[PDB]
Amino acid sequence: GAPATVTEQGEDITSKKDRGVLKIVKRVGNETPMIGDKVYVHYKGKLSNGKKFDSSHDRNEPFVFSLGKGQVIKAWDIGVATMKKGEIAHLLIKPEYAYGSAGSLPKIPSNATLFFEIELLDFKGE
Ligand SMILES: COc1cc2cc(OC)c1OCC[C@@H](O)[C@@H](O)CCOC(=O)[C@@H]1CCCCN1C(=O)[C@H]2C1CCCCC1
Repeated sequence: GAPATVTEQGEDITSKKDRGVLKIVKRVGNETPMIGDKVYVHYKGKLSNGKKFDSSHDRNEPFVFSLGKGQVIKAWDIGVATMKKGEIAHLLIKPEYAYGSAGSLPKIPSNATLFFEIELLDFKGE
């Protein structure tokens, strides 16, 4: 499974090196975005328990947020900042970099591990 591939070989991109955010490049792109930059991605995500999914392709469009401004979970602010234009990466994320012990009830259970596929389409400035 894609999660498994991440857990065994994936790159630890956390500062603390605690394996809370792991990354596999699936496609190499072609500069990575700065804090405050406007980011454009396609993503799919899911809970480790296999009980919930979500995809940008549902909106049939890109997901957009401002990098590093805590508008998304910490894993994204860290993860997307490591990506180049064109890149597709998988991220496997422990709760400490997502919704923690409190979770986001009932959407995200307590202590949930998450997985995302992210394609970095572009990124503009403030
Ligand atoms: C916890 O709430 C959601 C989580 C997710 C998707 C949602 O809606 C499509 C959610 O409810 C709407 C709130 C959104 O504005 C945003 O605040 C969520 C922040 O989400 C994130 O930071 C991350 C990264 C960006 C994509 C969304 N993602 C999520 O955690 C999804 C989860 C992913 C696991 C499957 C369930 C939804």
